[PDB]
Amino acid sequence: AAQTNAPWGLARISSTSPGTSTYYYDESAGQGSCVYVIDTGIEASHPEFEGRAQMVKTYYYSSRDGNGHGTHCAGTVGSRTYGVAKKTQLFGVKVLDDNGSGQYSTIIAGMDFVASDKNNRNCPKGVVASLSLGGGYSSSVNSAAARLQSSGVMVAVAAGNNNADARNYSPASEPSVCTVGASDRYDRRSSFSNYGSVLDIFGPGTDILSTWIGGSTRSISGTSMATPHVAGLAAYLMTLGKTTAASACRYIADTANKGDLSNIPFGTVNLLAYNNYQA
Repeated sequence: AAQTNAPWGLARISSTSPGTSTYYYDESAGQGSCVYVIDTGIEASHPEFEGRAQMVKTYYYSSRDGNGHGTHCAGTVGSRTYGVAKKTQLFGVKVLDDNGSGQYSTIIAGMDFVASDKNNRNCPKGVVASLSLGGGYSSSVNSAAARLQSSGVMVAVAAGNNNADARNYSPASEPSVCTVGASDRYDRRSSFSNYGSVLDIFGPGTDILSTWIGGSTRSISGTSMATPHVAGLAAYLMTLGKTTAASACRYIADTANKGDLSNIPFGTVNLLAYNNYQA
């Protein structure tokens, strides 16, 4: 399948080169997979989600996304126009308040929630979790991310936006999950992207168009935007049978575009997520 005039990041993940604008993908499109977006919530009524999104958990007085961030990330995973995996099921877990903040104990609870809750959902092709959030190093936050991964969920986490080594942030620094840095449309490391040995992969993260609250759309930047590209890619590849939740991060790194990015510090992988789809 081909989607013309796609957001640059979708085109980038199906291309060997920057500078194109059509997204190419197998029409299975992540059908039969599930992606949990652990964030500020999801505006599931947005037409772009087509009934495939739902809130399943909140830790606040409401499940509504009063911010937009979680809706944007969910849109990059799986919206019809802005998403990588256009037929995945999206599940919202609101661990962040409408200011975008949350206590680590709530974030931990949300991760353990997903590890259990997937047993209440139909995801025959597999389960992914997208965590576009983080803070300073916490062994308890890392352990929760490790448990979620161990339970059979492909965990993708943002590297962080400090232009610093991600070893000092969580859950970015957990080795067993998939830690995602950000790139721009000219194949430069995004100026704010964290780096370091703990990164597994880069995805598009500067000037990413996606869904927003109020039935709208907007372009924003962050490792938060790169992470759902990788989460959606994992769901798509799992539906194709190419990999599994336990192996998807390694598979994505194995099959990534290699050496294309500029300003990658020595010791950080030069790997850009790529679906290897041949139309």
